[PDB]
Amino acid sequence: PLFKSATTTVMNGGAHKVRAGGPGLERAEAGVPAEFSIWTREAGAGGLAIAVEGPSKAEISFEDRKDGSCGVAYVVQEPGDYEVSVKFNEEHIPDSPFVVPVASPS
Repeated sequence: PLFKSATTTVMNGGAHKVRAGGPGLERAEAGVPAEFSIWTREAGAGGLAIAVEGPSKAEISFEDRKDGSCGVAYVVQEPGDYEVSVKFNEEHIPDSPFVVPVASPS
């Protein structure tokens, strides 16, 4: 039940200063890597933990960025609502449990 795919990646003012957004957190396509970005400007780095909870398996891929920005892309194997629970340095951030409506690309 839930926690279909999760990832804890260390990042090399607090979690309340960290908010997540991007296409990947507003909509997702079944069988497509939905990429979202986490606002880690005023944070101080630490550890980015992400758990994708949904009806089916999700493919979480983590890619780094030269500026030191965060970019996470996850697929979904089947359409539905997906609640991505994030944690920055063990903190669930303000409003992490983002439910992303995954729909069929077709």
